[PDB]
Amino acid sequence: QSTLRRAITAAYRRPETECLPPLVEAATQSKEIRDAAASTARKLIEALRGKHSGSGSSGSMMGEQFVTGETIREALKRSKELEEKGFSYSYDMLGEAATTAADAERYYRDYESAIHAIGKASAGRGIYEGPGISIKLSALHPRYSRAQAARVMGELLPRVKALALLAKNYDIGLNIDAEEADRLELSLDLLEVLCLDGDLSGWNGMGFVVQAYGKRCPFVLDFIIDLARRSGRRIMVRLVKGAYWDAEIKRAQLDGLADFPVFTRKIHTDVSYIACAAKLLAATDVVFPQFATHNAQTLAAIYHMAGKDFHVGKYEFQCLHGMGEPLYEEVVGRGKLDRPCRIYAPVGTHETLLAYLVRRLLENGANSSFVHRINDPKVSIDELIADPVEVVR
Amino acid sequence: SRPQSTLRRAITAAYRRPETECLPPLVEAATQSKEIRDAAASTARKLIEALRGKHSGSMMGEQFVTGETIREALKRSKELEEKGFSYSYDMLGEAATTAADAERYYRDYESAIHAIGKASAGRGIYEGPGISIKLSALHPRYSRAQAARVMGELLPRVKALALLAKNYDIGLNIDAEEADRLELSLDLLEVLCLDGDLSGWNGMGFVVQAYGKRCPFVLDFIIDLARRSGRRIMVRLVKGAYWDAEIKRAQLDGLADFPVFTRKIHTDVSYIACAAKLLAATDVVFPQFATHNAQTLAAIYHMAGKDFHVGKYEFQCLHGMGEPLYEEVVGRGKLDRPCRIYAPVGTHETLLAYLVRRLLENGANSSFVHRINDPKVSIDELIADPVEVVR
Ligand SMILES: Cc1cc2nc3c(=O)[nH]c(=O)nc-3n(C[C@H](O)[C@H](O)[C@H](O)COP(=O)(O)OP(=O)(O)OC[C@H]3O[C@@H](n4cnc5c(N)ncnc54)[C@H](O)[C@@H]3O)c2cc1C
Ligand SMILES: Cc1cc2nc3c(=O)[nH]c(=O)nc-3n(C[C@H](O)[C@H](O)[C@H](O)COP(=O)(O)OP(=O)(O)OC[C@H]3O[C@@H](n4cnc5c(N)ncnc54)[C@H](O)[C@@H]3O)c2cc1C
Ligand SMILES: C=CCSCC(=O)O
Ligand SMILES: C=CCSCC(=O)O
Repeated sequence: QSTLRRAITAAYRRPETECLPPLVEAATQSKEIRDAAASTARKLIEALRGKHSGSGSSGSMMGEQFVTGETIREALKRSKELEEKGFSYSYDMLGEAATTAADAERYYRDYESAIHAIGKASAGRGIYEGPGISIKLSALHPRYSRAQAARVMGELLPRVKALALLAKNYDIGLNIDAEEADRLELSLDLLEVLCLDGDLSGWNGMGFVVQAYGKRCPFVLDFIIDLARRSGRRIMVRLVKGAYWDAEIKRAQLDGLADFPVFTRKIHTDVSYIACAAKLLAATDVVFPQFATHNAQTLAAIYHMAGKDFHVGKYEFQCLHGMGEPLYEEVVGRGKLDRPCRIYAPVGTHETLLAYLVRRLLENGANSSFVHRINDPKVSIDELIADPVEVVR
Repeated sequence: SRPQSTLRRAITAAYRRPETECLPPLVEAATQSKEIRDAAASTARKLIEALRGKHSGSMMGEQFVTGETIREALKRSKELEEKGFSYSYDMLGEAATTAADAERYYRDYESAIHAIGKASAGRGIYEGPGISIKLSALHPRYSRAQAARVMGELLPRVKALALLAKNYDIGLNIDAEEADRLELSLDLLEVLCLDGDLSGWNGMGFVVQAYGKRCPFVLDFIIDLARRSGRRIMVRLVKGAYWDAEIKRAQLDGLADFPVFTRKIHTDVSYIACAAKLLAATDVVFPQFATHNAQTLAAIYHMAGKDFHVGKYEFQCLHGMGEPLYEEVVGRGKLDRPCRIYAPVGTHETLLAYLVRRLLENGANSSFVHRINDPKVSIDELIADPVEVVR
């Protein structure tokens, strides 16, 4: 318990109207930055609309567009082409929400075998230039959402620590994906224990996702930035909007709550994301920000907010396999923006793919999504480059 | 005793009966003769080889919607109607969260019935188009409010819609939704079938989900209701669209035994057993066999025997999924059996929930429509009778 932890708990269901003013202020950019971001965003979107990206490119319900390979060996082999273009990878062994001990055990073995393969393929490239892995805590505990948080974390900790130690041995990144809002606190407690565990000293590969659609986002970030500074671990922080919005709304509508744990207007999430990006960019000494987005306006805003100084390891962008390549082909490389992007790369069979595909459908099919609007003949470029702070009303 | 005590008790007793206890009667009821199984395998093999042959061997789901408005969807239906297909239109929208949303869905259904009835032009309930409705669209708290309150506000609304459908002589089908609303929807069906204001019209329809343990006992109740009401009830037999959600709900409810089967081939056996029940009651119900599975279709086609006329039974499929299969079914040179296309009408504001269920259907490794495109799955496996796996 701390003042920083108290701010997280206090924001859980803070009224949406009260959350917004501080985010609006922090997300407000100077005129020069806004003008430069508009120019960059226009250039990117014109390039995108000469392509055929977005929801129209999502492929068939077989989900072939979204999976990098069936096995880690297959996915690693297929990664060489984009790696020399300036992309990196974070591999996701598909599988989540284990319901039996056998399933949780299988997912653990999958993650463990992937770390060995990824770590050997990394070949000493380290946590920024080389590949990493992403895990879901719900894969590793058979009653992750339906058991007491204290006991869940206590059985989960040895498994996650063992995986982190393997990642340290090979010096690769290991990211904890963010899932449902009611599990933020548990996963954050796990992150704290790991960052204070002396067995993991000298390794900066521990990573953690924070969801900007959540009202707690800036306060989670303050806690993580402070944890990094005091632990000496340069935590990799993946800033995302969030993948479970429809489910969070449905659960909140059934819990009879007046105030949800997530925002309810998409523009509020966009303001939240930019405000939280400003917080992360002011903390690159102690954290490694990873800006996961397919929205060219969001990207261009962050690109200019970061300033002129850049080196590999300062920050990166990220995208999902099968969704982000058209945009980021206009970003990576010395002929573009010369900023790196890490591809989140699902690995598994068609069975383990289904739950992930449903979230990709809700993301690609929503009229509010950038990837849908980029292909919408009714949506102008002027609208696509609008600054969320200047639009909110 | 209470009216229909024996039939109603059998439904309640099956609700969460252990899966192993549900299956043996269904397996025996779904067992067909070797001669029928050989003929069905030949038919299924032909259907599958045609499926690929005419189709060279989309997640955003524009192919799942027939039109943005009922006028648009009706215009786009002429081509397939001329071939021998019929339609059931679905105004997209469900799970109304406010009384105003429910009123808006009601008005969409009312206007659609006028338009569909005009287009029907007296073709009747079998050859002409119909409508499908979801009760969750018509009550603002459908999954949550007590059945007494839901019934008292829902019944006048559904009765008014049924009266318009009667006035145009079109079909009106109540779609089946989550398992916890089966009982309410069935009580509503009974009151409507016994309502004299709807006399003379056989267009009332009702879905039963074969993935549910109550399915054969619900069918018993419906067939008996048809006999005592004098209505020939249209009965759409489906497997079911909410399986993933039912499993998650039952886990969250703490249940030791779920209201649905957990082995996919058990749902297939249930479907075939229930088809045998419906095919023996065509005097009092109109069976509508909704499936995209060529093996299920072939089994029912041969189970039904050589005697057929339009109005005896039909098949059904979803727009954007079933047309390739049923183009090998409708028509004198094919199987000479009719098919009604379930045709969603709406926009993105109402497409999400339906599209998610389509993705869970199309993307599941256990689904026929996925297995037909899976290089690991032989034609032998696609045509195999699942009843022989558990017999
Ligand atoms: C590499 C990568 C990793 C990711 N990891 C995770 C993870 O671990 N956990 C996680 O939850 N998400 C994660 N995501 C985010 C998620 O999968 C989506 O890709 C992301 O939210 C889409 O944002 P965008 O900026 O690309 O698009 P945009 O179109 O700009 O934003 C869409 C997002 O806005 C939000 N939204 C939509 N409607 C509303 C509304 N009415 N009110 C409020 N918010 C709304 C949702 O978050 C939606 O995804 C990750 C994304 C990437 C690219
Ligand atoms: C015209 C039409 C109308 C329909 N109306 C409705 C309706 O009102 N309500 C409704 O709920 N459904 C309805 N459905 C059914 C649903 O939408 C699917 O289309 C149907 O269940 C798929 O069955 P299939 O025989 O085509 O495919 P198959 O691949 O043979 O069967 C797949 C089905 O098996 C079941 N299943 C999958 N995995 C398991 C498992 N592990 N254990 C048990 N069962 C499993 C599910 O029902 C799944 O849909 C309708 C279908 C059609 C064609
Ligand atoms: C794509 C994001 C990574 S975590 C949530 C999901 O898997 O959708
Ligand atoms: C497609 C079937 C009719 S009812 C369940 C759904 O809408 O998916």
